[PDB]
Amino acid sequence: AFKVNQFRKTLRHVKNIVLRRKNKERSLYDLTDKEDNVKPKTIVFESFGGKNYSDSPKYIYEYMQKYYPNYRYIWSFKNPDKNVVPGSAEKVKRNSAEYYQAYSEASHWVSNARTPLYLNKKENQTYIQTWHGTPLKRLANDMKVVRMPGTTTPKYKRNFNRETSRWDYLISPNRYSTEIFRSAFWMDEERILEIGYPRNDVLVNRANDQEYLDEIRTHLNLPSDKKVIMYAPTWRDDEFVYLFELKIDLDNLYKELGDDYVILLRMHYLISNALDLSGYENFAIDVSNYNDVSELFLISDCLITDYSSVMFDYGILKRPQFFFAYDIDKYDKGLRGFYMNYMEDLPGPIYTEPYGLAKELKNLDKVQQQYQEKIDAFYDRFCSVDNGKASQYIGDLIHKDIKEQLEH
Amino acid sequence: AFKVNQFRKTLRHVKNIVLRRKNKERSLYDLTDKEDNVKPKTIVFESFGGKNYSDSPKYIYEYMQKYYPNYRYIWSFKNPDKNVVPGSAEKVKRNSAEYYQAYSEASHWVSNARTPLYLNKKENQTYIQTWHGTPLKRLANDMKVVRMPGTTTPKYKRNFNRETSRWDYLISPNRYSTEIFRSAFWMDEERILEIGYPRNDVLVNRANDQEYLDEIRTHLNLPSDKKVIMYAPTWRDDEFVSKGKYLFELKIDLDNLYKELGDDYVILLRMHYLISNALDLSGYENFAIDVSNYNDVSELFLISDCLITDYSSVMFDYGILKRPQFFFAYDIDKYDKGLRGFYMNYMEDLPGPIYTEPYGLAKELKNLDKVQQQYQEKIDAFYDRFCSVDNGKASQYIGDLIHKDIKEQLE
Amino acid sequence: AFKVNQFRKTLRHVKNIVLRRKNKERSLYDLTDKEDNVKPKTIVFESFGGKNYSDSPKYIYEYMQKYYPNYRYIWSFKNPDKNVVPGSAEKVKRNSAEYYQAYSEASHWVSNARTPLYLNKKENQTYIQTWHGTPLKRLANDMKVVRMPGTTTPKYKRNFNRETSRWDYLISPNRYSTEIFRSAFWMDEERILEIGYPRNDVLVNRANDQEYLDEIRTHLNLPSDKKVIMYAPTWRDDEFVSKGKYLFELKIDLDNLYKELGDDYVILLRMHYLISNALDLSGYENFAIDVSNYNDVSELFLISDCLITDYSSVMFDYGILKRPQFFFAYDIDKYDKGLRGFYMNYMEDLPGPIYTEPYGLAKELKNLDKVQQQYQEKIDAFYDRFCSVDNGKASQYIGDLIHKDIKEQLE
Amino acid sequence: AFKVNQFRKTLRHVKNIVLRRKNKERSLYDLTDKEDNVKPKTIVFESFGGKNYSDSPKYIYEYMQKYYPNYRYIWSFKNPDKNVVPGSAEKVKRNSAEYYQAYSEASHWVSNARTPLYLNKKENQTYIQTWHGTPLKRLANDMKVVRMPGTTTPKYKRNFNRETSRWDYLISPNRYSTEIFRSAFWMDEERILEIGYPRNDVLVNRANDQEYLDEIRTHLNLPSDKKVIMYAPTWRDDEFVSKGKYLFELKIDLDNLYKELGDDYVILLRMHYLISNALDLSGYENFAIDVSNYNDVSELFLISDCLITDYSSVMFDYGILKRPQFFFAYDIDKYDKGLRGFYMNYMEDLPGPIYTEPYGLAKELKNLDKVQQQYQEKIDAFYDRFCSVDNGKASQYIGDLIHKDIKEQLE
Ligand SMILES: [Cl-]
Ligand SMILES: [Cl-]
Ligand SMILES: [Cl-]
Ligand SMILES: [Cl-]
Ligand SMILES: [Cl-]
Ligand SMILES: [Cl-]
Ligand SMILES: [Cl-]
Ligand SMILES: [Cl-]
Ligand SMILES: [Cl-]
Ligand SMILES: [Cl-]
Ligand SMILES: [Cl-]
Ligand SMILES: [Cl-]
Ligand SMILES: [Cl-]
Ligand SMILES: [Cl-]
Ligand SMILES: [Cl-]
Ligand SMILES: [Cl-]
Ligand SMILES: [Cl-]
Ligand SMILES: [Cl-]
Ligand SMILES: [Cl-]
Ligand SMILES: [Cl-]
Ligand SMILES: [Cl-]
Ligand SMILES: [Cl-]
Ligand SMILES: [Cl-]
Ligand SMILES: [Cl-]
Ligand SMILES: [Cl-]
Ligand SMILES: [Cl-]
Repeated sequence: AFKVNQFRKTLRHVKNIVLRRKNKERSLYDLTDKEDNVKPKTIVFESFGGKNYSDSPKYIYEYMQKYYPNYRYIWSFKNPDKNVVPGSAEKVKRNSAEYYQAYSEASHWVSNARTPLYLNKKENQTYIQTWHGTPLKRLANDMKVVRMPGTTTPKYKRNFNRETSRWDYLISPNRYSTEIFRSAFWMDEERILEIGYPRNDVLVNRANDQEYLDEIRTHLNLPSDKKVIMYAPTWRDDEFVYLFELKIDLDNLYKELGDDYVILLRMHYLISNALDLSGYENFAIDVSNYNDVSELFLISDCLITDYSSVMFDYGILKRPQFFFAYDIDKYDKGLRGFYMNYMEDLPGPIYTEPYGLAKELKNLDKVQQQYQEKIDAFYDRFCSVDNGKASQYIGDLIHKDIKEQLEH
Repeated sequence: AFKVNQFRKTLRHVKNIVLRRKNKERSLYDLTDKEDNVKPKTIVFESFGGKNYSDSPKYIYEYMQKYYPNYRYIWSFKNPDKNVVPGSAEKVKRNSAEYYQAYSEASHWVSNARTPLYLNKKENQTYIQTWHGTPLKRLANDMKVVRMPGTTTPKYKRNFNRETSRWDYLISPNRYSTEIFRSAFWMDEERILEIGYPRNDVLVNRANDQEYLDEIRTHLNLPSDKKVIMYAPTWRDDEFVSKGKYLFELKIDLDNLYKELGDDYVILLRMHYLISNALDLSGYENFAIDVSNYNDVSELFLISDCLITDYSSVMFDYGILKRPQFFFAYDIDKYDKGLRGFYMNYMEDLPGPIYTEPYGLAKELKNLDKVQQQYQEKIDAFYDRFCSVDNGKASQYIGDLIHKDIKEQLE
Repeated sequence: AFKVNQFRKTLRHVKNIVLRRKNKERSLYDLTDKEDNVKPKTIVFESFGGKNYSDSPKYIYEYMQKYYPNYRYIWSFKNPDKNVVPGSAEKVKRNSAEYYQAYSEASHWVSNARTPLYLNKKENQTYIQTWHGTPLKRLANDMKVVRMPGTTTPKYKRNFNRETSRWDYLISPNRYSTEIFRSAFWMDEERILEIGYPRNDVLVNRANDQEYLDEIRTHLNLPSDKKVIMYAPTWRDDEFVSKGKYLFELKIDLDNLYKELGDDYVILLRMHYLISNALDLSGYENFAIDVSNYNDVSELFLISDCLITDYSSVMFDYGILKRPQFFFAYDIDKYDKGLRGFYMNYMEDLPGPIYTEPYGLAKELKNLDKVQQQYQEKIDAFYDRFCSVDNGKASQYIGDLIHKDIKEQLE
Repeated sequence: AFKVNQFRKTLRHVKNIVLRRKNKERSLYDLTDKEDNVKPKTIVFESFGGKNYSDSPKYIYEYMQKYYPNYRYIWSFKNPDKNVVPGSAEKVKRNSAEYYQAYSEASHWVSNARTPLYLNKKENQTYIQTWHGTPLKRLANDMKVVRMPGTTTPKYKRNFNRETSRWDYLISPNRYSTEIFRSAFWMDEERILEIGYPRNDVLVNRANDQEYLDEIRTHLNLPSDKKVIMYAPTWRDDEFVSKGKYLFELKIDLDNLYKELGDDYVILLRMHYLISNALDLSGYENFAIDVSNYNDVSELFLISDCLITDYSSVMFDYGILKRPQFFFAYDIDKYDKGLRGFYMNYMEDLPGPIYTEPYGLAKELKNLDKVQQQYQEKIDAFYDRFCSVDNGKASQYIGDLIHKDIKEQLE
């Protein structure tokens, strides 16, 4: 009856304690984690590996505060002090003793991204994976190569699969996605919940509430008379080398669109602190660090992107979208590296140059009519499922889970 | 579920290993010892905590070598390279990696003294305890005080009890000892084997093997025409003085003995090791022979014409030969006056005279025939009580038990 | 790069953390206890190992509260929520994180009994020992035997020796105590402050404060016209029986006392706590009051017209008042015939008569003044020998000593 | 008192011991490996990771046997029982106690391929790397990508680089390989020994020893009146199918070759091991001889009138003989088209023609003498650029270097 796994965790924990390693917190938790540590009314939330108080976990958590305020709520953050969380939740810092206590104790884990494999998901706890968008580029199991530092394509997939098996529930936005998850994530369909993303709830429920639209606008200090264009290009390793002004030509957009529009730039953080918008105030508004992207969609009159899954979220609003695929050349030529037919059925025009994009923008209603058919077809395939009830569904499922647990 | 006893062991072993402690061998052993390390045909032996190749475990071993070569024999010593073992047995050194293996693998343990409590006797293993004498002085449970340093009487007894509980079998010499052992050792009688001491088999089987008697006599350069007195006093603490550089001459007075008996007798001094290498026998050569470091005490009984002792369990072993015995209790005052710190009534029923002074003793030794005649009935009765059990078949009974035990296992 | 002493502490703490041992608070403390933790203006107090807010630590503290309000005062108790401390002090529970902090952080330890060896008295810190009374019974080095379960006299003295070696200051009531301490506690005279007990201050400064005497008196609900006997016998194992449910009545004879003195006197019974809550005093209301739980014993002396005791260090305290004492040694024969297990000559030089029967004692009490006269000579001798030192200034001496120590550190 | 790295090893060894891992041999070695263990006259040989007794290390060893019979020579093998070693050397099995002793003790390591990074090449030891051939395919540093399971292109390169930094000496066959090694292996020219390969010594010294050419031939049961063609295609992943049971007959068309070359030739097939056990040479007996398992590839060369190959560094060894070579690249079009995945221009500067179909190859073979003359100019250029550096004295150079090293070390 020699417990060989126990013996390994002890050696490791002793090594950590003695060498003064920071992982001592982790090895202790690993030694001592029992099924018995779990309390049914403790729930943990984490989004994007602990960077933010945001999207789907945020809305799940906000719904649960309104209707079930007596459970113990915990949020996990890389830096708790820099994140404001409303309500009763306590914040824990990643990799701190309280972090491990929290995950050891919680009966439910809620998140939208992968959680670390050194955390143990007991048969005793329920891991709810919201994920973070309808896939466009291939991922997980569906990938061909991944020359990603430190890891082989197989060892990376081995690991991804290890994580997904721990997923008890996995939220889905659309049939297309479920079909994809089933393959890509190794998921059994039983475990999939095609209920839409909680983070898209506002896109259905609050799209007309003007007092709310007007709050979002003045918090960003937007001009009262101008329409809002949002630009959210994906990150490209290519363009890293003071950055060369955006490809989309701000100078030109200003001359072309300044009298009618303000444009919201949503860049990667690294592009955001290189961007110098002197000369563009009241026209070009850095919005990279804004906490809630769903609120940005709500106040946005059209959306420019290239190859991001945000197009599917935003498409719920049936507003116009443009695709500035300036580098579409480089991206594989006849790119089947995407799950869907990009050159054909997206809700808007593909421009490879920004100058004709600008003119087109000059009159939105023409575009809205011209791609109405294409917009609707897109709404019907990818958005024909968001009720606006998604936070309620998870929220209620968790409640009902933890009642059965407070009984036998 | 968390296995806490293992975790404690693991921590202990890590500590010893990092700190360069000698007991790392012990903690590795303790950590990994499983009921599965045990091989039925492996048998360990030690006597007197590994001082000797000797006593009852010696004779159990030499029996099994003759009729049971097939098995794996191990002997444990403090210093293996200083001990000669006949036959096939391997010899491990105490506290060494091989010592713990041996004790981990063995299905039988055979010894005559207490084995350490840090060794684990598994439900899997049979611990056979021969012990080492019919008791005279009250031991273990029956003691009243043990002002032994660092330890209290309760804790010393607690430890002794932990030990005897591990004894699967316990050898007994006579009904007297069985009663005593049942009490002092906390023994179940089911577990006591009244068979005699394997180490006293030769006192039954060989008293008259003249050629065997003579090997012994010549090994000790004993002069041919002389009778043989053995003197074996227990150790007295009162007597230790001066770093033990020089001891006052023995109270039995060798000088007087040489004058009185020097022509007819030779005298073998069996002393404690401290007295022995302090003894100066200059001027008593071929009369007084130090025999303290002699391997086999039984062999010395066989060639002895009488025994002189005071308070030792040896009187009980020698009693088998029915020869004369003298009790030189010079210090009997000191010993409590009318002391019942002795299981038997020392004052009434020993097989011989109590002499508090050595000169009367010497005169008596002049005529040995007269002493035999004089105390024959006291000798005969002492034989009937404490020595009427040895068939000289004890070594045999134990060996056959071991062999029968391991046959069952081999299925 | 890793020291062995830390590695040992480190392993122990892992053990306690994972095993959920309650000593986890202690292994953590043993780990992080650095000389740098010491805040010069922090002081800890504890009397009788934290049973109480009382005795000499209490008075050292009350004096410092008045004259040095701005230090961090900490009191340690077994059960802090059942203790009432006046002033600015915060209180900690034994063996809690705060307990260990306080002791790590303090520049000064103040107490009247041995404090645990797992606490670390660093070079940095000053440990002031007040002890708790002039010895009558032999203690520490001076005891001959200590048959106290689980330990040995040598290991008990070793440990006691360890504790006193950490006492930077030791208070002394008299030269007799000093001379005894220099031997019994392995102390240098250089470390003894012969200044008297802080707890005794009130006996010197307040015996004539009638308002104070009135508080104490009306607090106990004592009759107004009646004088006051106090009775405080030492504990005796010989008398504990029946799980302690019902005791045999006091050998002093309350009935007789009640008949003989019940109109002139009231008697305060100060008994061991086990005896106190077994005594049924029904029938003696307003005559014999149980006073065994009273917080403060010096106050009980102040209002007492005489003391009745037997073998107790209290006689040396009460003696400051130069009042009649009596000594009801009813078992005085049991106590060793000519027992020199006392430092003083009990049979002779004590302040009052020895009575073995209660009844002569009763008659004697009838007229206190006559007793004060007969023994005025002896009371004076006793006051000269044991009580002459008390300035009423003891708490001042300690409080100012501490104050002078922390002014230096403040650089 | 305890250093950090020793702790890490210590704990790793605990894990191996308790958990009965085979790697315990290794963890012990890591703990006990001291710069002191080294014995100046102990020298250790391994070739191709221990699969063989063979190429350069063999010849370095055979030379030092003849001339320095009095050193401790050790050879390392995966399975020592299956390898015959001439002379005095003792054998060791990889990952055994003896194996780790050998590398710890040796003042010199001789090898022809990467040795494991868990072995400690001390500042005390000299690690001579001969490697195993002039490159054609890019290696190490110069590889662009390597999607080879279990490792990443950067991790692969770090590990490789870690290993070559351990090389004190590295043998080069030619300047060409030197300009290459310098980059691919991160070498300092100071450490490269351009002497030629010892395995190629016989290519110079014995190309005429008929008694010797004959022994090889009569070992292989080769016909008397027939010339020898050798074929040595590199392994190709593509061609392995169906569990590797039945292969598709060689692309070279053996039936054709028989018809064409039979009455004058015999063809030595040197394939991958996996192909050798798949080839059914039934009915080609005495024409096509499987030579895949033959221990010495240079003996194979010495007796060959020409060599058919495709992409292999053996063309550079054969080149020393200035004999005709053919390049049967039936899949040259698969290989990158115009691939510079090669360090030389294949299409241009090799010593024979490139054929893509085997039928012209065969016709050409029919008249060796026309080919030798028609291509002499190319064969001589090849020999100059790649083969003009072997004096036949490489083995003696490396032997004499080791010797010089260990005369000094002897002090
Ligand atoms: Cl709960
Ligand atoms: Cl923080
Ligand atoms: Cl975004
Ligand atoms: Cl463990
Ligand atoms: Cl076996
Ligand atoms: Cl030895
Ligand atoms: Cl031997
Ligand atoms: Cl003598
Ligand atoms: Cl003996
Ligand atoms: Cl270090
Ligand atoms: Cl140290
Ligand atoms: Cl502890
Ligand atoms: Cl301070
Ligand atoms: Cl102050
Ligand atoms: Cl409390
Ligand atoms: Cl105390
Ligand atoms: Cl201390
Ligand atoms: Cl006292
Ligand atoms: Cl103690
Ligand atoms: Cl005095
Ligand atoms: Cl009473
Ligand atoms: Cl290892
Ligand atoms: Cl050497
Ligand atoms: Cl082998
Ligand atoms: Cl190395
Ligand atoms: Cl070249």
